[PDB]
Amino acid sequence: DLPLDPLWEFPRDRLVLGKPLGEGAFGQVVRAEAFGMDPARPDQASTVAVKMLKDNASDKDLADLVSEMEVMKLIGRHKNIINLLGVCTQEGPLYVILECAAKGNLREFLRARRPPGPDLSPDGPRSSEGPLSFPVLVSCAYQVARGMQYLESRKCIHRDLAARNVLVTEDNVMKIADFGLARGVHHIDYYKKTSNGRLPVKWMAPEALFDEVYTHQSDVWSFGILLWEIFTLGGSPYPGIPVEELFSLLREGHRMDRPPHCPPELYGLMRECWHAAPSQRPTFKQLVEALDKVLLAVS
Ligand SMILES: *C(=O)c1nc(NC(=O)Nc2cc(O[C@H](C)c3c(Cl)cncc3Cl)c(C#N)cn2)c(OCCN2CCOCC2)cc1CN1CCN(C)CC1=O
Repeated sequence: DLPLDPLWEFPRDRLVLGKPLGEGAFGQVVRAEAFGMDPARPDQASTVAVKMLKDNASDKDLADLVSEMEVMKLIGRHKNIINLLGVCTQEGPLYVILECAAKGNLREFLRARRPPGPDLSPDGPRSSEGPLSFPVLVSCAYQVARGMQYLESRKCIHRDLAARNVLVTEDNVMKIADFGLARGVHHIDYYKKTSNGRLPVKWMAPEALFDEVYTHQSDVWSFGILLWEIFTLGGSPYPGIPVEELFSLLREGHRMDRPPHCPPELYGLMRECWHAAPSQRPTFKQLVEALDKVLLAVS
């Protein structure tokens, strides 16, 4: 096999694999029960997410998974990222064991929590009150900014930051996922639509799309798209615009409109994140500060 790294190796027989969660370009993720993830409580159960190779896996798929494992080892721990818990490399298939986020991704979290429509009959004293409030939406944005600030401090560029790549825990903690990934940036099919209808090109900064240049400031552009997703309660960006039209609109400097029920403070931050010049966009540290000021004011 690969060499044994005792810092991270976890006995595979302490895992009970459960129902799949999803599949990526290289790898599939399944939920699992782990026993004794904390060695001081060797019989204690926890729920984890296990990434492994697909059945049709190539050598490149394996190298990609090994690279992701090594990034996750070096990233260190932060509240607002999916953290590595362990690996299984010996005497069996390669597993990368990560935190599981029980509420799924932020896009599905928001879409399932949109406020009741005008067609519902009032029933009780809170018929108009949906699950989502403005301070909680701001906190979601602030937590993503804090996770990105951490990743940036560890020299990690995400390259596809989007609400679907932010996961939500049982306690509504945002955790950035899939930050350590080979994404085939020199062979992106810009017209590709996912099985859920997503066009990932809509999150790419112009220097990434047109020039294949990625920096932390290209992640800031994507964060602005993510902010728009938050304040549309999981809307899809550039509504109605196919990829061919997107290319021409971006060349003309088009930006998304201010969404309904979005204060100008938040649309202002979106527009700063989409400034054409990467040096004219805020840094993640500045976004953390700006969002914290709003969060404190409204809390
Ligand atoms: C464990 O806490 C857990 N997790 C989920 N959902 C989930 O997405 N967990 C998750 C996924 C994940 O990466 C995958 C590939 C992914 C997916 Cl599936 C979607 N978008 C992006 C990504 Cl990147 C990682 C990593 N790294 C970590 N965690 C879960 O589900 C619930 C189903 N439901 C959720 C809301 O949206 C629709 C689906 C359930 C659980 C553990 N739980 C909790 C509740 N019990 C009752 C059942 C259960 O299994």
